[PDB]
Amino acid sequence: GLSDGEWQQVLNVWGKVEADIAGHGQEVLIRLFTGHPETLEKFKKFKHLKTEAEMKASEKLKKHGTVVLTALGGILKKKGHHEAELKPLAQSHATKHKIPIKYLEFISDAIIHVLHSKHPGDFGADAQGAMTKALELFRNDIAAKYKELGFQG
Repeated sequence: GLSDGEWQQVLNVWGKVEADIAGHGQEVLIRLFTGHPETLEKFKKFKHLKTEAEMKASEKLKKHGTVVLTALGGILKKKGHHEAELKPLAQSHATKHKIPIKYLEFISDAIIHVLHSKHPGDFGADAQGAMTKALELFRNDIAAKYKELGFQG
């Protein structure tokens, strides 16, 4: 799994995120939607937003960015023992939203991009590799539950 020093670097940069969760949530979703527009079709509340400018202006989008990063934060803080927190997210994303594992990779990359852009001093090479393995672990564990849930992500 991750070493203790790898989780520390994950939680250090997550502290930066938590100092402005709304701004981070908003930039992550914009990067996702602009880089991979097919992801935006999953969002009945948003899919009409056609441009970055419209997305920045969207209060609903910003609130959803908060929801998404808040959940991922709870998961990352559980380090290697996140089964409990992961369970309900796999559930809704396998039944209600149907989010393919590929879309979770896209948002993992969007998070790494935003973290590198906004916090380079807390997101150097080692920290970026640690967050990479942490998001891989998140995806692999979701994918395992998807299969139980009967969703081929």
